[PDB]
Amino acid sequence: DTLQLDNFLTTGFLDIIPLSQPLEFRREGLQHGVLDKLRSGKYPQQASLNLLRQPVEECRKMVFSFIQQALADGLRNVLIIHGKGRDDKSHANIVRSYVARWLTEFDDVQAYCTALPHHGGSGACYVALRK
Repeated sequence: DTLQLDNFLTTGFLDIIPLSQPLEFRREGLQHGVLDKLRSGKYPQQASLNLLRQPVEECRKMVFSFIQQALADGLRNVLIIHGKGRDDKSHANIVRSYVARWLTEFDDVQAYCTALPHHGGSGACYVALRK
């Protein structure tokens, strides 16, 4: 069910991430190789989610639906594109901050981190997904 009544992603009391802080998250108890999955992973177009100029509620529906889809298709890593902001309260950084929280709310998300520049750099993040 990518029915939105099942959308457990939360809003409110957003913990805004400063522009000087990258996106990084790693669950305890992962296998030795998981993090190289982030770096040396394959990110084709269908493994990526483009959130540029999407309102926050639309981002919440897309991320939920996209991660459900990616898991159903056996994707082990995905790219999320939120964009680069000019200040902490710009839309891109608000989106980035919500994406940071939402990814930790999925049981099957192992880790994430800021992308390399050839995958959008500080405007995107790599996400490791449990197979």
